[PDB]
Amino acid sequence: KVDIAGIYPPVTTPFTATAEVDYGKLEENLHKLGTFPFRGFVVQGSNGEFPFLTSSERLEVVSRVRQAMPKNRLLLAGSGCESTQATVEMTVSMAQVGADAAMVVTPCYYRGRMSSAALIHHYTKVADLSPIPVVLYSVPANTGLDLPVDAVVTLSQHPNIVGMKDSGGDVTRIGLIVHKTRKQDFQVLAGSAGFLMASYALGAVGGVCALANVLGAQVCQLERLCCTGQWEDAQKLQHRLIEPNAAVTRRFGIPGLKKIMDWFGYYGGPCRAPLQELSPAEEEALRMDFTSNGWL
Amino acid sequence: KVDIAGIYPPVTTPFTATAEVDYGKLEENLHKLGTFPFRGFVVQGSNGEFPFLTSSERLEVVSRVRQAMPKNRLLLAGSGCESTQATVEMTVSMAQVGADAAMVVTPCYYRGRMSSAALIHHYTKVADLSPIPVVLYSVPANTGLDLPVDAVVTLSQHPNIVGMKDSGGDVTRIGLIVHKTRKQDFQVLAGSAGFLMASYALGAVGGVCALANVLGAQVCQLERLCCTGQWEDAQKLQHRLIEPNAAVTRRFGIPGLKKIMDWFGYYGGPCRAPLQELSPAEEEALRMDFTSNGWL
Amino acid sequence: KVDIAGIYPPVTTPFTATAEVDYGKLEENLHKLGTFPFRGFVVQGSNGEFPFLTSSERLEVVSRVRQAMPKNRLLLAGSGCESTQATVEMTVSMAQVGADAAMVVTPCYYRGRMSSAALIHHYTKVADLSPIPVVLYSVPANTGLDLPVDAVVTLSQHPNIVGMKDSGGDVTRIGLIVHKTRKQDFQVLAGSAGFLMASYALGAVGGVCALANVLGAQVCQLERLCCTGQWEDAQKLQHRLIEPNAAVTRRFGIPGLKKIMDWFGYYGGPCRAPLQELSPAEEEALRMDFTSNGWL
Amino acid sequence: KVDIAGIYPPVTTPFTATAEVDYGKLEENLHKLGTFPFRGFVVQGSNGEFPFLTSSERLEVVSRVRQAMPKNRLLLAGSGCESTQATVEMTVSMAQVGADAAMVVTPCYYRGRMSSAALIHHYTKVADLSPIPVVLYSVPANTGLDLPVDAVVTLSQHPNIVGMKDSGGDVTRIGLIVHKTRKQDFQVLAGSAGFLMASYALGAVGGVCALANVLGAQVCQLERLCCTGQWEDAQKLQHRLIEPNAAVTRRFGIPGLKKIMDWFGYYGGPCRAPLQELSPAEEEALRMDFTSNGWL
Ligand SMILES: [K+]
Ligand SMILES: [K+]
Ligand SMILES: [K+]
Ligand SMILES: [K+]
Repeated sequence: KVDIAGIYPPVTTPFTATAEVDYGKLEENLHKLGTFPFRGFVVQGSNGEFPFLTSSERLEVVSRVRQAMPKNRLLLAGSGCESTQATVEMTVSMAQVGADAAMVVTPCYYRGRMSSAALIHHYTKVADLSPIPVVLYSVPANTGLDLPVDAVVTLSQHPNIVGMKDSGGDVTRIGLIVHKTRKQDFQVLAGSAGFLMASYALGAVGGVCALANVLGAQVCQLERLCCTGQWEDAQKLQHRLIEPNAAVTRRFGIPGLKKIMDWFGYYGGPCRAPLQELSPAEEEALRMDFTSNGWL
Repeated sequence: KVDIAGIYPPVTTPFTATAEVDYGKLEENLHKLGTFPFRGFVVQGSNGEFPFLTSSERLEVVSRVRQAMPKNRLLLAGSGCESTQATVEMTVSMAQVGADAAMVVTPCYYRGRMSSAALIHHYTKVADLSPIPVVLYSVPANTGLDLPVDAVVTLSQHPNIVGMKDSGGDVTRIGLIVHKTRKQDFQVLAGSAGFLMASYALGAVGGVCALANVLGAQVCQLERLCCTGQWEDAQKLQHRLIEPNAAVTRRFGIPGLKKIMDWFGYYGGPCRAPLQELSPAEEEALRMDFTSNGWL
Repeated sequence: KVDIAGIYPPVTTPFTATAEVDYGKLEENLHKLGTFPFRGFVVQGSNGEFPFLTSSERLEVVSRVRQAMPKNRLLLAGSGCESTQATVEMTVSMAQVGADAAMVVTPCYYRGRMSSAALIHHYTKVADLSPIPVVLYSVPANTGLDLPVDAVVTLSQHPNIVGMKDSGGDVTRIGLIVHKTRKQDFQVLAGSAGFLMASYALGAVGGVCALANVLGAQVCQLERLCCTGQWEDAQKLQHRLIEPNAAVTRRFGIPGLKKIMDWFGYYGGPCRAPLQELSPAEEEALRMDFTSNGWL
Repeated sequence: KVDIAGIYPPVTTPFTATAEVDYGKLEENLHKLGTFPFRGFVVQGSNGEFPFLTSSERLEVVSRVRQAMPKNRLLLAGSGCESTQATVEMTVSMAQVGADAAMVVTPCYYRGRMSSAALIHHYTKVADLSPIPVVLYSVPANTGLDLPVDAVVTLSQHPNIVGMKDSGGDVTRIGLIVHKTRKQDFQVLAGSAGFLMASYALGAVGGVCALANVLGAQVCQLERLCCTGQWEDAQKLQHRLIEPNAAVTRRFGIPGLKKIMDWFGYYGGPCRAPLQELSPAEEEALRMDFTSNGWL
């Protein structure tokens, strides 16, 4: 199956002044981001505001991104839904419009009953029925749960489950996942630029990083430094990405990411309600996280 | 606007052996539950597996429940979605098929950015555009977040926001909400039978209780004892509902609730994947929580 | 053994300008607090800054309080240490200087290994070797842990373990503890004034309340209203104590409590380092919590 | 001031069958551990059961360890107490019996009031008054709190605060601390062997690792591989230390560590109550974590 190693920005969904998906701005942004040596794009991931899109919007976004992308760049499409059957259908439909692989977030509304066995069954079914490879996706900042290690190890054995994006930032956990799945075809990607160097050191083979929407060359440079054994230079660059990374993830989220996109000359624009614009104090804090690290 | 005081079971969604909504079993269960002096039914709440239904299923369930209900029983319909615009549309559509009021869960996927201001704006918009009264719904066991008190107080002032269901079980918080909204038309309902007596003592005026799907007469009796000042008898009954309540909520959730429904002669049946059947050990623990408190 | 029902303030330790224990101010405060119909005093509890005192100070504080107290008021002395053997020795020494009962906080530094069995063994040993009755004390805001219900139930069977102070504010948990220990001589006290009415409703028989250091008559009035079935008046008073209670506990802690003591004419004075004075903003917020509820 | 870079085991306190400190077994263990190229010993750290020792035992343990140690090995002594004044006195007394530096755990009982300012003031005072260099110590598994980054950065400026041991395992946080204190004389040590390689990659210069009590050569080898740029071999070794490290820290704690010490031929022996022996199931799980990684 495919090779998912490398760097991807999880791309945003631009909206118009009336909250419609702005496909013109989407295409413009993607053409700009195309200049960086990314493996591809993560589309309708958390940073894409997928919970705020209709079924049909979610599908058409994947379809349009496929058209604005080179054939040899990998389209990793967010197809995860709460129900297993809905996830199957979304995964099939996204494959049909050209997704190379399906990145499937853990169901999480019923967190108390999302046991290892439940999650194993969910992902096994999706992987069984998906015409494209499946990538597991654990993101406790949004879901309140880690996909358990025992479940990851079991799932890594499935022929159609090719890797995972872990956004939790626990490199002891990530190291253990790499180690325990070493006999399988199973590639681990970091879910943020803040712990990317450490992830590479522990055996992860790339990153899906919101920060790459604005510092794409720097995140790719970090990958290069890690892959060529330049760990001292990698350290220095990694250090300077920590605060800007926190700014567009844990601190200010997608509103922070879109604001910084605006300031860098991309179309950031509005989020969909209930997400709101940053307060002036938040804007200033966001600015400082970039300026004090030499990026703005 | 309506008076929402009283007891409601948040009704389940029965499914067939092929995971389709079983409307026959739904109607049969509702006719049975109709015998208890509930204020009404909460439909497509958390216990209804609403995240696992399609838009259309969610709507048709509300429509069918309205048909199987007396006109003077209150249909409180779960219309909450992640996006504000989707919530508006679902709320309008549910009103159109006969919902008396809309119970609107807090958006929660982007928990880090669900500030008081964001949630205020979300609920204000929905309440502005809803043709039926809005009931706030805070359930941190599923969402990972409490609707903040300051937001509740602000929202209580809206003419079209008539109350709240709090499932968090913090009676200091609930007491404070009652106290701070005392000048408004704003009725608080407990979200579980485990803290119902204490909620009444603090000024809540009812409960939406999963446990009422199986111990409806007992939950209604508890209401009666609290409303008539029989606090000593209320205490004894409340004590005996704690473990059975924990069993069908925090311990074993909807799978536990549906299993106990089966054992009591209702149609419990299967959950939709990814929810799974109880393990034999879990079944036994569930059984013990009911038997040791004299209910089975 | 004794009857521990009723209200107690957990008294502070006054310090001089040079951080020495101010026994003169201690005696003056206690004589003032003696006017309220408390069951007694909780001495060297969390609000007494016991972790900041030497062994000898902790003992001499209990000794001096005993001298400044009526013989028929109950001295409940905080004797809990991390180690079981140290707890035994402190409990014996405090008994020797006149403590009526020992209130024993859960060891908590090694929280990951403080299992039910470990805590059962700890309290069983202390109760075995203590010449005075033992009161369990669970306070997760300071310890990060709840004494587990199964451990409480087992321990309630010990002839020398006569009750518990629970500060966690979970009235479902407290209701369950009352219910499961109903066959034992085991009295439950709430650990704060914020959930006192609900605690009484669920079968607790009193409260150890930091707030009683400044609103002693009001907390005692609340007890009276609960014990005489005046639940409607109890509700109104309970509502008005919630914010002032939060102010001197979860919001501003002992520095908040001592500041309000100053403002009410008691000696509040300084805490021992590392505790610090309130910032001006914190002072103002503290003031507002009291003034907006009609107490200042 | 000293150079604290390198590996240290935080040594245990052996106890006799009657719970007395077994200084004979302590000396025997230390002589054995002396064979590894550690920088020194961490004495009366968390793994030493310091909360369970008397003042005098804590002091005499440091004194005896100093006697059983080479003059050129660094004695890093745990002198942290809840109160600032007690910490000062313990730090001075430990210096007097030969400690090279004082490792000072964050006060944590009053966690809600342990603000950055409070912790800054606490450590500034201790560092002002200590005749030996101070090492900050953050260990949220035991304290429930992280020493905040802003406080660490401020404190790193003090001439007598020479570094920190962080046990929290968050390499984004550790990377940020290294980066923000880069202009100061301030050395960061990892607090466990599970994230040691990643810590080195991010700019930490050593580790205080419970695991080094039993796999001292392996932890030192890991240091060597990181310091010589052998990251591929470092990865493989780091992977194999993760589960054994979890076993003697987060899973089974000091009882697990002492049991494995027994099995490796050291004196592990009993913990002080309330710590208990492992259950047979826990013993078996501990065994498996070592055997499945090739260490036993
Ligand atoms: K695979
Ligand atoms: K209203
Ligand atoms: K007893
Ligand atoms: K320094």
